[PDB]
Amino acid sequence: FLEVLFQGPNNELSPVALRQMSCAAGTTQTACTDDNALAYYNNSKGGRFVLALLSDHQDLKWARFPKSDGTGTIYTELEPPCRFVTDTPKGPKVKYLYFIKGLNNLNRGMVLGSLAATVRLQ
Amino acid sequence: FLEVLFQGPNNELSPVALRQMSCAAGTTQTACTDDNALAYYNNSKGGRFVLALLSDHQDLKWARFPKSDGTGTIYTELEPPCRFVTDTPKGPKVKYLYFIKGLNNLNRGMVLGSLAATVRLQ
Repeated sequence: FLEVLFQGPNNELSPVALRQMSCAAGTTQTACTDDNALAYYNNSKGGRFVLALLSDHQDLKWARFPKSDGTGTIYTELEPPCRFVTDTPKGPKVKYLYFIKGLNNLNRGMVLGSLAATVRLQ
Repeated sequence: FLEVLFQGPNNELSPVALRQMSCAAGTTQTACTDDNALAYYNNSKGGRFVLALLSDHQDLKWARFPKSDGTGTIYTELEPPCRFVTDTPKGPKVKYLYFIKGLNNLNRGMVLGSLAATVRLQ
């Protein structure tokens, strides 16, 4: 379970869990059927603020998240993939890291430095 | 020893050690006498690219690094401090995190997410 420390003004930084849940990505909103990736997020003013998708496919383009109210669903658009490989039982794998479109430059960093040591485990 | 994964184009990300060395910070370039903080860096095109300073003082403002040639010295300017506290033998401490002035918004993030789990160890 990844983390990232959050800055509570007056310049006070404090460790905040980098959450993960499974989701149904695809090339099309429509092609979003079964779950194929993992979503990394934080709950922001508006509950649930996903940042990146970790997946075994590099084919993805959109992600599907049913609203945290049971109201409807939210379809977020993905950026191009980021390939890297980590040791996995049954063989090492190339996981693709998808940064949600428009993902902040700091947030962008935040994750990259947050799971950096995770990818390095051999 | 902290880390951060580095992106080698064609979108390939790869774990890269987030290095640390001690340094002599102070309020003045001049006041930079004995070592009082730890510097986090990466070797970039121009060897040695420090990003942040971890220190027990919140008084710092400048840092001193003798050139990686034995030529001279480089005085980098620090940004305002970032207080947080972590468990330490002999009592928990408030360490101050100083981001070098002009530190990129991604690099900014990179470190924050890189030592996030480090600060959370109780």
